[PDB]
Amino acid sequence: MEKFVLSLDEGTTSARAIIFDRESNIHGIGQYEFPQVEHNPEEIWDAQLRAIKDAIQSARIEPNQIAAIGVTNQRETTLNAIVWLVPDAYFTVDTFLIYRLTVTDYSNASRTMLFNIKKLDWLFDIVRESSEVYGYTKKAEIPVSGDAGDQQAALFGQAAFEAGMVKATYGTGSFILVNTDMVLYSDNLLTTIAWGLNGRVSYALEGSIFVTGAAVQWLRDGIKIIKHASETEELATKLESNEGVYFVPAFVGLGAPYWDQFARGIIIGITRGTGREHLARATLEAIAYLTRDVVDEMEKLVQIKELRVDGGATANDFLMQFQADILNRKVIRPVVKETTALGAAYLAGLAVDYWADTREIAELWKAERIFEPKMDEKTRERLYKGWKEAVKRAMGWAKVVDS
Amino acid sequence: EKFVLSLDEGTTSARAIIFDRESNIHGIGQYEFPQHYPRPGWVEHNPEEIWDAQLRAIKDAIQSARIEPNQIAAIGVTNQRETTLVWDKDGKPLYNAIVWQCRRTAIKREGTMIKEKTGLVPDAYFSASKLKWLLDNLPGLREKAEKGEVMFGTVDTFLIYRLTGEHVTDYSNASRTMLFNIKKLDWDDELLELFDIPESVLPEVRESSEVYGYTKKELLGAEIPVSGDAGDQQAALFGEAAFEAGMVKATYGTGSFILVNTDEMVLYSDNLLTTIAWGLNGRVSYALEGSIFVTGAAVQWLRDGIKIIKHASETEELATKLESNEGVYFVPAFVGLGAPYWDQFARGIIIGITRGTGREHLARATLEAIAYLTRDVVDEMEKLVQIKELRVDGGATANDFLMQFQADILNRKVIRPVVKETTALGAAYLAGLAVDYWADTREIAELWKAERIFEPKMDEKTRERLYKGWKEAVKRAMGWAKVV
Repeated sequence: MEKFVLSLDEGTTSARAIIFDRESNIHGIGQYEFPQVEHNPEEIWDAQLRAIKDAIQSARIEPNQIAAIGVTNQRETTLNAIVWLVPDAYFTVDTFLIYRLTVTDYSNASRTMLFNIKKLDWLFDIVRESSEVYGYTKKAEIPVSGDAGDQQAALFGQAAFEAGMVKATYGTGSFILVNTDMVLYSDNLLTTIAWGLNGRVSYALEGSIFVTGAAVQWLRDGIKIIKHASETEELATKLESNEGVYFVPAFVGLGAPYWDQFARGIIIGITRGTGREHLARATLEAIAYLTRDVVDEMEKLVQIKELRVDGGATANDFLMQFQADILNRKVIRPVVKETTALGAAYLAGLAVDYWADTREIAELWKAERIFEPKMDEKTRERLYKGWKEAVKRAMGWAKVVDS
Repeated sequence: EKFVLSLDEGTTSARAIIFDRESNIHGIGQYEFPQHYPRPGWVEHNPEEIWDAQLRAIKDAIQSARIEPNQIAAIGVTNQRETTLVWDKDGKPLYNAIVWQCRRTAIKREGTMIKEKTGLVPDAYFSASKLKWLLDNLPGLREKAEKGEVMFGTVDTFLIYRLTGEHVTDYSNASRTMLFNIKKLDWDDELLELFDIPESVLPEVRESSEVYGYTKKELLGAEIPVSGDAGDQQAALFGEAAFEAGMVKATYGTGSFILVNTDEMVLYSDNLLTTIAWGLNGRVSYALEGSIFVTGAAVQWLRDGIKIIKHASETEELATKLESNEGVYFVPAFVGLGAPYWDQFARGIIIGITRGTGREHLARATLEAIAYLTRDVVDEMEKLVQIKELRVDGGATANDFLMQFQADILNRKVIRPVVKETTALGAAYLAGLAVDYWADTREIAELWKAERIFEPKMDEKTRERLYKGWKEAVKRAMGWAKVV
């Protein structure tokens, strides 16, 4: 009898459910967003449930055809519920789901700031593996078997299984994680648990960026020089270089490694010939430059094999090709775009031997496109030098003015 | 009823205006003429189309004024400056004309002798090297010169010769040739050695207001006195009634020219040009002159580059939807910074951007940029002469937001004249005065009409804060062309 894996991606603004098969093909999708920092666990559970059978409905299956359930989630969010380690109020939803279904795992618990990253056990005055059968459901009798934080699930769904394999999620901002196998530490990066599978525990670095895609949104809705994000691709490829124009979208400051919450946005190199193409291209290059800022801070600790990417902006071929160029690393775009749910379904599937082991997953994993660096050493260092100067000239600008 | 006829021979167009004693415009003729760019970076005019443009601009002023030629009491003349012309002994251009923009010449350290003698920092801007080029590279020139069949003149000299037979220039145009000692009020013997200039081609230097000669009846229908002559920026300072020390004329256009009257004081700045304003009734008034390559062109870049406006005028209502610049600045250093920074490697920068930055922010930052860049020049002038007020001309002075912000950031009145063609108006005033069409400059000032007066409305704290942001953004624009 053909069986499938249900996967739940409980996100910040939207709750999703995806039914996968052994090939990582999707068979059914349900998706419902919910009103917004506080979430009402009712409307979240309610939307997360409507999604589930909407997924079972469109996949044309019996509930007893569901071999396992994986869950993944917006991390940190604490249970209305308060919405999302160096300290922050930044620092779960899976448990709220899993027990309305029956616990957290090392990855999700490592974002509590109440869990020891090195001791793997629990001042502030107030935990299983990512792949194991926590409980069962009760109506058909389906087992809950996967749980990880959404970023960590995505890293897993990207099959970034060995050290130095980096997952960059491109969105309004960016989340970049690298697998370190090695509990490593940086002042500029986070240290967290990738996952814990088969009695082992993998560690992950993580850098974040507030404004990446939001700079393209600004091109479209701030100064309205484009109507669609995808238009930046044909504008940037009109040019054979940025021709001196750089754009540092520091709308709310520089993050790591510069750390300056008073930087502001700068466009520099403007001459009478700078047009929409220069601004389009500079905005994409910037997205690639800020990503290099995170990945370089990772190359001081782990060696960086390659970049696996997800998020809507990975549809942009100029951005991906420039991304590889500036990294001198391969940029790998997966067939499956829902890497977060796919990673949770991988975790739950492995618990019931739906997949034999992770290297079968690795063997089965398909890239849609591989972007190979085409850019010499001198060009790469010049461009990134131009970018380093532009960043400098953006610094502390909100010291100067009374905004 | 009599009138004054004013010829404003601009670099791309040739105007002609008939004025009455109250400076009303009774007729106007304007005709562009072709720009000739042979080699790259080279600009050139055929003096015969200039002349034909002018000639028909003239008769299209008389047509529209519907006056007889004999009703023209006097003719004044003003012109794009520096642009160099050579003709034979009966008006025929033996070459073309080498425009003030032409980079042919494009010495300095061997140099400062030029500066004190002429007011001008050495540059291909000025007439000298263009005259040196004409003699050094035309078959027959130099040879036709040392046995004088050739007449040099700037554009006024050319038009004056063609109207009257006489071969003359005024102090202010002369002060732009770079061959003229502005303190001695004479062609400077040394300067003509440094450029192998044979004396025999030079015009006689005369005052800016004085009958130079009369016109042939066959040319215009009467024998009219030609009696005013200044360079065009000086003429517009006169046309603005800037008759007292410290009155400033800012011409807003693609770039800006700013001139302050320092009358009888000859003042010197590292950051400004020293030039002659005019010579009138035996008194020479002097000036300080700053200029800016890119001001209006930054608005054009909004329209043609990133295309966030359709017309320059839209920049006003976009800019006024905001009650401040909210930290957004735009330094439109497209081809570097000038005074007081002098960085040919600066490049344009927009800074302060956030998620909420809109078209309004960019439009306002561009208009402020024009005001700030203007304050940069004016503050260099204020070092050498106290600054009374700003009189403004050029198309962009129709931007009420720009004009008001300009008054606020300078803490000075900004005065917009009713007559927009201040360049032509001034050459009318100069010529009118030589025939007592007006009694004196006091009467002219009595009659002078302002369309609107912008009074400063910004306290000192705000002025210095907003200028301080401007200064901090200028810094972050410097040297960019060498990083890339």
